[PDB]
Amino acid sequence: AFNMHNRNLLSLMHHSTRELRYLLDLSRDLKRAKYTGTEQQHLKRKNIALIFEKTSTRTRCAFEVAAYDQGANVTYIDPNSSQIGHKESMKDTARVLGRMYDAIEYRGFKQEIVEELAKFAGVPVFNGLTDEYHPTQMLADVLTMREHSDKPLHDISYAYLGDARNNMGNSLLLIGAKLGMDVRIAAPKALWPHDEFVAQCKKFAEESGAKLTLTEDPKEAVKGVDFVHTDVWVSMGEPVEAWGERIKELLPYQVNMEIMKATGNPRAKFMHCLPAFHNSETKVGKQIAEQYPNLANGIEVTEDVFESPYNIAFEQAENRMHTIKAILVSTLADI
Amino acid sequence: AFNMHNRNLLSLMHHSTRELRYLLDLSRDLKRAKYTGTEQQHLKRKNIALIFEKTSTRTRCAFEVAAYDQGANVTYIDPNSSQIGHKESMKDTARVLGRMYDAIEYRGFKQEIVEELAKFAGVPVFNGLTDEYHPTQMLADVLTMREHSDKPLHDISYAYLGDARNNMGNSLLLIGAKLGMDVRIAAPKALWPHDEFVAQCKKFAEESGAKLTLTEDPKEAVKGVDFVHTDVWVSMGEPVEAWGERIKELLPYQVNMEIMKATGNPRAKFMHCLPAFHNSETKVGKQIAEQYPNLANGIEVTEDVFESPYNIAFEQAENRMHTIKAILVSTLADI
Amino acid sequence: AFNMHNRNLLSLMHHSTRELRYLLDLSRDLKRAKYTGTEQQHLKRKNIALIFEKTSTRTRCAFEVAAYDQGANVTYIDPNSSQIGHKESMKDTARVLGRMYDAIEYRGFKQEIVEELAKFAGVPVFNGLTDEYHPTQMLADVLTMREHSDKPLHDISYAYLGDARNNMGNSLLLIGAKLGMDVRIAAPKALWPHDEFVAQCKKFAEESGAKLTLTEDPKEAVKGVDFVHTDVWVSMGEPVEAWGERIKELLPYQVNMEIMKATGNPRAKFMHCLPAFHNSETKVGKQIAEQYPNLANGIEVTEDVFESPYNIAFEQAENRMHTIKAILVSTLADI
Amino acid sequence: AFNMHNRNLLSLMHHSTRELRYLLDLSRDLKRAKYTGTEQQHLKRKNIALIFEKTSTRTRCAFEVAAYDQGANVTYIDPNSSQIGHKESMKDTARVLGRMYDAIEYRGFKQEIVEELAKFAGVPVFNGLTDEYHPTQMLADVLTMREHSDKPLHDISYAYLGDARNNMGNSLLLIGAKLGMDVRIAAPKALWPHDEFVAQCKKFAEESGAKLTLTEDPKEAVKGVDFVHTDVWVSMGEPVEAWGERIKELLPYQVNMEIMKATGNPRAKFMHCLPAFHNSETKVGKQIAEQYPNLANGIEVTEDVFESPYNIAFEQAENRMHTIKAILVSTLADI
Amino acid sequence: AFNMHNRNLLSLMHHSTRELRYLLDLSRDLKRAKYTGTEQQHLKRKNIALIFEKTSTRTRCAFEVAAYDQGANVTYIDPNSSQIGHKESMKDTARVLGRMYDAIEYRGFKQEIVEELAKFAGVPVFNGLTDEYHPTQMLADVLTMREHSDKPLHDISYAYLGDARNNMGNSLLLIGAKLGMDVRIAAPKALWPHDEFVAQCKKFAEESGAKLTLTEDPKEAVKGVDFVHTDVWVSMGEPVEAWGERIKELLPYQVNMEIMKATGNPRAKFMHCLPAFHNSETKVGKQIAEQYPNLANGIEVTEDVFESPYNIAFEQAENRMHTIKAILVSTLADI
Amino acid sequence: AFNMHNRNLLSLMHHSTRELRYLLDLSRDLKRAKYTGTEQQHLKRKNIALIFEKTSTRTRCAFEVAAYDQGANVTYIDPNSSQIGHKESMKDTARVLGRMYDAIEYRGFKQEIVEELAKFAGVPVFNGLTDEYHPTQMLADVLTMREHSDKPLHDISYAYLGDARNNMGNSLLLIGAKLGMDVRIAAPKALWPHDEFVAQCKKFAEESGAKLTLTEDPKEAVKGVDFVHTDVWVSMGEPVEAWGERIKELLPYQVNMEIMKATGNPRAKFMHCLPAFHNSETKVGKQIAEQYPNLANGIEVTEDVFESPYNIAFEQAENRMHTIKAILVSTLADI
Repeated sequence: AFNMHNRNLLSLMHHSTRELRYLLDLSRDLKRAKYTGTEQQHLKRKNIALIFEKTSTRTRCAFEVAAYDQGANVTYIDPNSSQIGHKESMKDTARVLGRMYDAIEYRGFKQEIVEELAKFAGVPVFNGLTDEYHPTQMLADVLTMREHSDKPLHDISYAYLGDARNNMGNSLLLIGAKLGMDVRIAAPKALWPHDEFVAQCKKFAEESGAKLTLTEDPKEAVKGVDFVHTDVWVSMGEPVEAWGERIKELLPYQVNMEIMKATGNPRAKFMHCLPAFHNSETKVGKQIAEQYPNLANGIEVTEDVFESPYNIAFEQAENRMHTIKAILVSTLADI
Repeated sequence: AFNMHNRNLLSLMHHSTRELRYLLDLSRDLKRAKYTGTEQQHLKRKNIALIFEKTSTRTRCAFEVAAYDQGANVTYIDPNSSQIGHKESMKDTARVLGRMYDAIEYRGFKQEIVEELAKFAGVPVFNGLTDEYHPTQMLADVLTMREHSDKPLHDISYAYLGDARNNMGNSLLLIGAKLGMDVRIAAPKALWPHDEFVAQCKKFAEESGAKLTLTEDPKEAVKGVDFVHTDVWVSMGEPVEAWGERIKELLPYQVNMEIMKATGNPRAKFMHCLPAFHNSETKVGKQIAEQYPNLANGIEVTEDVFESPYNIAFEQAENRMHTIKAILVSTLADI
Repeated sequence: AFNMHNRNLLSLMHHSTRELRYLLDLSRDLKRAKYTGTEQQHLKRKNIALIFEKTSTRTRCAFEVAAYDQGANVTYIDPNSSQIGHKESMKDTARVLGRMYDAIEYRGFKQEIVEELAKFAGVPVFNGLTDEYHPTQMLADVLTMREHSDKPLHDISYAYLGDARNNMGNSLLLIGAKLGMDVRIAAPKALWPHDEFVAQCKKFAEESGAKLTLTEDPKEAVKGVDFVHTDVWVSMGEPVEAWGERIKELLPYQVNMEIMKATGNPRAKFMHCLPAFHNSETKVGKQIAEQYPNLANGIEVTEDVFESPYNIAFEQAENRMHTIKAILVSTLADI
Repeated sequence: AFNMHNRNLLSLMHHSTRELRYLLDLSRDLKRAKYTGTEQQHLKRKNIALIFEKTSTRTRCAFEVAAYDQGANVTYIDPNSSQIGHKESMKDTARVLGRMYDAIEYRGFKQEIVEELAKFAGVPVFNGLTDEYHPTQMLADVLTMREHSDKPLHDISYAYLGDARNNMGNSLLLIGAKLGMDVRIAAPKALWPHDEFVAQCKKFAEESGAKLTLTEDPKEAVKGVDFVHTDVWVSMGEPVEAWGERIKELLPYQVNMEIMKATGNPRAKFMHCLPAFHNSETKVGKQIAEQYPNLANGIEVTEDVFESPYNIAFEQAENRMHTIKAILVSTLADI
Repeated sequence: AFNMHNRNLLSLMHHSTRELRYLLDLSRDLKRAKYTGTEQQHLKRKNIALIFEKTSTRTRCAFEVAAYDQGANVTYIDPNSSQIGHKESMKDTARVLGRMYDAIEYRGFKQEIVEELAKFAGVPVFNGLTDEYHPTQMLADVLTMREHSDKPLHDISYAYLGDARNNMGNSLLLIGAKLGMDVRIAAPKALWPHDEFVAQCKKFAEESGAKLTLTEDPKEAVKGVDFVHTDVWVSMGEPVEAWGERIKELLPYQVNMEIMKATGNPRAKFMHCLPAFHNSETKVGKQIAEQYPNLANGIEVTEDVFESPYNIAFEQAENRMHTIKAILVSTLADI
Repeated sequence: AFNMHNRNLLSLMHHSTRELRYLLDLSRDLKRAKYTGTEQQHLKRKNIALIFEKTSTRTRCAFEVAAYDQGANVTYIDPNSSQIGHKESMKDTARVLGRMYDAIEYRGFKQEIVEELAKFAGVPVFNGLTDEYHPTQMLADVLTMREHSDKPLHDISYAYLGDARNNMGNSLLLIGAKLGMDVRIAAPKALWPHDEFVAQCKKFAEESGAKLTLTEDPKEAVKGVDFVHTDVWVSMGEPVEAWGERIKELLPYQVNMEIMKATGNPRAKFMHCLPAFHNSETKVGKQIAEQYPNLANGIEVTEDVFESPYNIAFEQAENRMHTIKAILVSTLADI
């Protein structure tokens, strides 16, 4: 049968349009099967190592729940118990772990670490996140858009506002390009994906019928679009006191009711991969609100938009589990 | 059938006498069923998130073992991977988690956090501990007392000595009041539960036939009682050097052989929810013994009492698992 | 049937030659059964607590995978959630845990802690590692040697080079002595096992037909041997700057191609219990290489030997799981 | 969990009060589970050797039925096929049998034989009866008393009349002493248990709160008691013609309606471990009736008492099976 | 449904024609089901006591195999371990056994013992044989005849030659009478069944349409008959030396080729319930042959007839198992 | 597949070398499968009759346990309930039993009885022992030797000392001859196997490459041998008083430390099929010790040798079960 057995998931760069559609279909069906009670376990007796170099509760929980639903077991290796590179090489770690587990998930920093893991483990390897890509999130995003739209994938338009020179901007552009979707990126020119990377997406877009539009004008990027996406651009690393400029620079790209209106579509929906800074209800948010009283009603998205029917972020977050299950099942199942 | 399906466990304040007795009965029966080998799994394929804002090995292990016995799976979210309030609101966390898990356990600080979790999760929520209440422990305590007594619940008398202006004093009084038990609290007047809270327990006591006695005299509180309860009152937060006054103040309420004798009952038993500071065998205990040579044989309870047939603290600790299982089963099972 | 039901694994000191051979046989058979697909689960519904006072991913993963394969569940208690001795005695912890779990694994420092755990738990207790012994590793080592050799156990010769005044030197000598194997230890006289301990191994050797050779000459210790073992001797506790002397002292015992050649056997294999410092590919290794440019190609073993057919360290690491399974099965199974 | 896995049952002398209560609880629950249809088999695939040096249909049938209910198999070795000591030592027999069976039951004469069996078998060993003790019967007796009484164990009083210098007198005193029960023995001073043995029971009684009363006056021993126990004292070994003196001597201790009345309790019940000589309906009984016309209506108990609501001997006999099952399950089950 | 649940099998005297036919039908069907592989076990978890006061391998094996096929367990109580009446009454034994087992089989001497067993056991009781009746054998005989004949039961004729004043003569007459069969008994007038018994069979025969013919002339009794039955008449109790008269007296009733011919039917078959004395191949037979050289070729039946196609004794013996199974199933099964 | 379905086991005389090796392999594998927990039952619903003309607890228990492990049932027919030949021929018994059971085991005296059983039963027949052969023991012996040796079967040397003109001497020689093993028999010339029998073994030896050495010199027979076998030669039939000559005659063939040393192999092991007379600990042994004070430390083997690492008699005894299972499985299983 058409299958993707023993396949890794490192970036989506080497996954064809037919492969991605298969995974989207499988996600949809596995989702319906759980809610319907028709799900069958095909990962019984599979043991999966989840290595997290940096804590990520949403990705972790998504992997745990998916694995458990399918009858597999997981060993969660936290940031403290994990320091690949410090005392032992990833080549060595991969060789030991590949001999005890059936598949390995890795969530870290350098993409080449995940690729080294994949080179030496001997078992399927999944990238839970790196600086360059976030493959699981993209499949979750498209599925959400797909089930919250009446048009086929190639008829969907979407815009991502904010800092795009990262694994989210890089990824949102790539999956739209592989699926022939109309994708727009509104960001300051300095915060755009690397030209070398856009150039590879233009390559995929020409093979799939997609249109990639990069621009610095948000209202232009959001016109007649079906979904508005964004993400936290504020730097949690830099002290709240040193954010003044980045806020000044990224604030016009903020998703508020006005941008939601500017789409000119009453059906448009909002998406954020979470956590989102949509208020002061947080402790960090209360500080931000201080140094910048203006950001008291949200930073990248406002409470108005966030706590409204526009927001489908939670369905989107749920779809992260159904999607990874499709990855585990297509890769490891006896089907 | 009479049931408590889809019910939360946040404080026991909104649980009737019939509901608590049902849970006590179910705990007893599930306990006998495990030892007898007649236990059947009714939580197969249930996934439960255990959020611990503060490490609590006994509560954690009790939840893990109960869930596993019943065929469910658990995702343990530790204090490091958990900071509800810092970077993301509990309203947001609850909405995401409620979409991946079948029930959520929360162990933290502010009771309103657990209540917010419960308002927004969409799935049953259990309180593993807060500053105001410790519901799971109370059911475990009454069951232990119940199986280590010949009288029915309403015939049992018990006294708790020590600091009562906390989740233990608050809770021990509340469950005795809902079950028509004779409950006595011996503590300095300043360390008594809030009057507003005692007033609500007086309300429940008048409906159940209970007698709540608060007093500063320990020998009086322990007369003709069936069980003597206590707990660590010494402040682990404050440096051992600054404990002199609290020790001076709380020392007369210490459970020793004399208090055990003063009950005038050869059948009376001792209870402590653990860990207990009954000697110097610990590292902290060795320090305490230094600044206060007198506390070298125990602080809230003495080694004499602790390492004697009086002590049923370990059965009590075991009953914490059988009890939470009754909570999981009554709330989530297919029965 | 001949069995070791309800038996602890604390040091191997009280395990006879027949018992160790049974375990080696069971490991071999359980290994073949997993690869063949004939494995049956006999730990279904068993709950096991894994206490790790110090992080040990390889031992942890070995226990997790073994337990899961056999149908049991595990509760991993990390170094943060575990401080036996600080706030609560091991006697108390053991009493509570022994009432919720079916067996307890402990990995810590003082051997007497594990022995106290075993005295009071009431359920089987396994030592995952202490300063004095590492029982699980030894069974894994002999099995590996056994399956990578054509001679029976008593015909196998092996040498361990490096610091021997520790749980590895202590253990490698003990298991060779209980099995009538030809064991050699090449180390500076100061880094030899205690005489009192060697004396007890001489006792076992005289009962099994073994030959224990301690010496300071590595080429002599490695002559005509089947396996060369070693381990990290460099002190991770002491700053890299203060290692000059220990390196000076232990460097001649380093396993390189020359020592591999000096065995005079083209069949000889290399063993290391990992992690190994065989290059600069690590961050610590890059620092070491700086202060000591000479150790840029490996410290206790060189990259030449490590990345060659001589190296069977990864099979050895895999055998750590099959072995612990034999421990869990012989101790807890319904067989 | 609290357990007694791999434990032998040789005399009850080394079983604590908590252990005996656990077994009483388990017996009660396993009994209810069989009648309720909730029993689950946990001895599937267990093979048990039943060695009977002397025919004992009631003990044999109790063991067979218990084992079968639980899914195990049994090999009954009769008195003819069994002569441990004649042609082969028990040390040798135990070593062979311990290698084929999962547990061994022994019913013979010298207690040290059972203890030798236990020393060398390598599998759990149960004592079905010796000259010194009858452990299975005692658990059966207390359970019966417990379920036919409204008071807790420590509130129960019982008297055994007849020859007490045997495994019944020895045993009835021991189990009452370990459970803090009020036990009375009415017998001629010469037929009392050894002082050395009473002294050890006084030791246990002082730890449990029991009162042991030995006396030669039956009406005194039976005052306000809950259960009257007795047993055949007549010597089946000695010809009926030579019984005149023993009958003369033991006749005043006979349980008749008068003794039943003398208890001063209308709730008191009668117990006998069977077979009982309560009439002439037997062939031996018809002979006895001849030489001693007076014993035509019963010897140790009379037909009046035996065929009346006082008699609970048959429930008592049934409880012998539920009890041994608790022994098999606690010792060998996968629970 | 039409059923015979909880029914005893003591003599067949209180079993109607419809009940016996049901059992014959069930036997036939259970037999076909075993050979066809369609048999289902409906006695799973049933425990059956087989009491044999006198060794009877064929009846014992028939009961064991039937029970085992159906999933039940059996406890075989041999003649040594069984002496109902000696030391303990059957009323007492029945009361104890009825509490441990689900049904009891009894094979002894006095019919009233089996009836006493049945009065007091509380569970179904089966008569494996007494002096008066042999119910299981009769059902086995008719079934055999039925499957080795083309006519319906009421069209079958059969003759039994030999000593008829016993459980075989008594039984062969009774089952023919309850089923409206043509039954003939050829025996010396002194060896006929009691008149009181024949009179009761005449009663049944008049209700079923049967013809009972008693006579002293064998050739007359065997004319036009379908089956010739016989049995050992020689007294194993009396020494071979004292048999001269009984042999003289019973010899003309011997089944030889002449009697087989005298039936005037080439289809007629021979039946014997075994063991049969058809030669000298035995040790007893070799002695008989000595004192009486004439009986060297068979006593009640000759080797000619026995080792010929006439003989269906072995099918008959097999049918003893299928028949008892019908008894166990109709009485105890969940159908 | 290569199989031995429906095959009897009467002597091993008609079993080829390939067949015996298959059985040795199957025994080894079934043994590993039981200890590993991978055993599957393939005799479910099989009923096996075990006829024992002479009590043999070790063979009986071996058959019972094997059958039970595999899911079959057994009917044990004891020496009292069995007298084939007395009242009924084996031809008749075999015909009846072959119709109720799936296989029959026979343990008696005359080999021709077992062969008659096999001729007429119609189901597989196994010889548990006769005067001429003991097939099950031989397979058990070779397996034991095989697993306690490093050489292949044809490289193994063994010597049997004692009376060889019996089923042990006959059998030990035959299996060595069929497997090309170096077998030596040290015995007085009068106690050697019949020449006619040795001649047939010489025939098999020439086809397998074996060397059969008969001799009267024990030290010569034991030189460079791997296993020393022996057996009780003392006549239990003849009164201890009449043994003087046989002891005088057979004493030099006794296995003591000297003979163990005389093998010139530190690896050599001792074997005895049990029971062994290695001391006075028995009642018979205490008598022997009297008439012959010299035999107070063992007769055919001494306590020194018996209670030492030389002795593997108990493993040997265990292997009797794994071996018969291979016989039952190869003969009756659905594989």
